[PDB]
Amino acid sequence: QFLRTDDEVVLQCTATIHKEQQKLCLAAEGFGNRLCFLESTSVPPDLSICTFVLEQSLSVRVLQEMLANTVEHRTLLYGHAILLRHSYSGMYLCCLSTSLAFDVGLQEDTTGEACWWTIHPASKQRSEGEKVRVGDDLILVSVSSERYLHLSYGNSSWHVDAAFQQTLWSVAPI
Repeated sequence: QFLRTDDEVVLQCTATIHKEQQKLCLAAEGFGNRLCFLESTSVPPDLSICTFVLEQSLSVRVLQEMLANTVEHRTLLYGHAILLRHSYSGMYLCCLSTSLAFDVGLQEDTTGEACWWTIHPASKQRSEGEKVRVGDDLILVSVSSERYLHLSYGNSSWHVDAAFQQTLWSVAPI
C-alpha cells in the first residue's frame, strides 16, 4: 500500500524519555487556541481531532510556479509538497510566524507557502520521485521556513514545533 491524496491519516511519532517509550499523535481542536498538540496512544483517547486528509501533493517546482504566478487520488512521492487538512476544523496544518523553533498550528488560507510541507525519507538515500509506502517513516519540512516538523519536550510534556532538528513521523491511514 501507498499513500494517496484524499487519504485520511494520523501523524504519529515515537517519544522516549527516561527509557519510557510511547507513540504520540498530532492533534488540534476546532476552535480557540490554534496550536497543535500531542496525544499518547493505547489508538488515541480522542481520535477525531487527530484526523488529517492528504489534500494535495505537488512538486515544489509546480507549487512555487503556482504562487509566483499570483504575484502582481494521486500517489505521494518523495520530495513533493503536501497540504494536510484537519478533518474536524476544516483548516490546515501550518508553520506559524511565532515562537529558535516556530509554532505549528491551523489556519484557513492555503495560498502561501506556510501550509505546505515537503516529504523526505528517514534514510540517507534521498529517494526523490519514489512512491511513499505505508510503513515508511517521513521527515516533513516546512516550505515557508525550511524548519522540520519536530517533537519537543518541555518541563513535563511533549510538544510539536518547527525546528532546526528532524523528527521521524509515521503517516498511517485510518
